[PDB]
Amino acid sequence: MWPKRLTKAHWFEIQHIQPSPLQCNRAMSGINNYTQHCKHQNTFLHDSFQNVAAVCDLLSIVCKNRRHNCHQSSKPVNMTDCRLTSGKYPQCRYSAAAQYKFFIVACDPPQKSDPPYKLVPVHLDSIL
Ligand SMILES: [Cl-]
Ligand SMILES: [Cl-]
Ligand SMILES: [Cl-]
Ligand SMILES: [K+]
Ligand code: NA
Ligand code: NA
Ligand code: NA
Repeated sequence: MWPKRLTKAHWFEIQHIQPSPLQCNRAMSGINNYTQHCKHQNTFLHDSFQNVAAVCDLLSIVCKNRRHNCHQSSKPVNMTDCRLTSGKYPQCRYSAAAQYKFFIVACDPPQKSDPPYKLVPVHLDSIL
């Protein structure tokens, strides 16, 4: 699901693009303010948007949802895994775990208001 007045690609950026790494409790409010609920888990990718978008041009592989719009990053990236440890919104508190892993993104053509790449990331399908 995504906030219905946004596109999937915009929500993907909100949730997962974080080249400037942040503390989980601070960063997670940007996500949770949209839903008024504490998300249980979220991965922040510490790479620039354009480096994530470039992954969309690599070999297409099957996603968990069995679409064929997934792509494996060419390199591992730094990430932060934020996991909910206590609270109901707005008092959401998280633990953080540092990771350095490959990721698999799903991409689709942009929808109205997205930047005019051929393909934009829409889901973080998995990490490796
Ligand atoms: Cl969309
Ligand atoms: Cl997303
Ligand atoms: Cl979907
Ligand atoms: K859309
Ligand atoms: Na969907
Ligand atoms: Na929604
Ligand atoms: Na999305």
